[PDB]
Amino acid sequence: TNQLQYLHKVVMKALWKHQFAWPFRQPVDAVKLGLPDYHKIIKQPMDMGTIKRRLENNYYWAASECMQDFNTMFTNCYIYNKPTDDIVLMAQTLEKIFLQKVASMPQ
Amino acid sequence: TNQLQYLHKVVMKALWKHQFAWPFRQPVDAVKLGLPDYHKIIKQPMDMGTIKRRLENNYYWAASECMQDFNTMFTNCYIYNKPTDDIVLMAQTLEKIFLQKVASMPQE
Ligand SMILES: CCS(=O)(=O)Nc1ccc(Oc2ccc(F)cc2F)c(-c2cn(C)c(=O)c3[nH]ccc23)c1
Ligand SMILES: CCS(=O)(=O)Nc1ccc(Oc2ccc(F)cc2F)c(-c2cn(C)c(=O)c3[nH]ccc23)c1
Repeated sequence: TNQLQYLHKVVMKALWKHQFAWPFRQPVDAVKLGLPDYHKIIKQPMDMGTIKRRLENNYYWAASECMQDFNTMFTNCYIYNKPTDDIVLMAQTLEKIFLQKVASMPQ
Repeated sequence: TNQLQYLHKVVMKALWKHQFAWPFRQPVDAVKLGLPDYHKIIKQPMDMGTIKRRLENNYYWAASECMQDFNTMFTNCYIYNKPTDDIVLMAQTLEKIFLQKVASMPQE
């Protein structure tokens, strides 16, 4: 539907290109980053890559579904990371833009 | 606006009465909770009590403004607390509702 298309073509597109998007565009690599607790704390990993793919394979049945995955991705980052780490700020920024654009979503 | 009238009447009506709302209805009280570092970590405390009041006094110029306060209240909670605290789960459960509701907000 129109909403999933807006989330694809408008919202995801804007976040994807953002100067802070690079760490979010594929799943967290726990080994490559030296985060061996990661999968013990974050039991539902999400990333914009997985979300984009799902938006391409028509995985979602409603907008809120897709919205939830955005939220888990952010929530996850805020839960695992220290408050002082830049990655947290990076998510706050992206998260704010997601909300901004969701207000302008159709229906 | 249409959008803000949706947040007050649909969104906040549903969140304010939820069995998990209670820790969120008024500002985090660092003294009462024995959290001396709370204000050192969270710089923009937010709560539904504040948001409801703002909805009631038409403080917000646009819908998205309100949404960011709801966001900050949640983000605050996730950043301050331990991953395993119940308070997180409670925030998580309100936030799902918030987001589900926000998907059905009009557009003007
Ligand atoms: C495709 C992602 S990747 O995994 O393949 N690469 C990758 C690269 C850098 C990353 O973060 C950094 C950011 C800014 C710096 F200055 C240094 C960093 F290391 C993260 C990262 C992501 N996320 C969600 C976190 O929560 C998190 N916590 C700790 C690291 C991370 C992931
Ligand atoms: C109404 C504001 S209040 O401050 O006056 N009362 C109050 C009472 C209980 C609370 O949490 C609990 C919930 C359920 C339990 F079983 C035990 C708890 F402690 C919190 C609370 C809120 N928030 C946002 C937090 O981030 C947080 N972190 C640590 C506590 C909290 C605030």
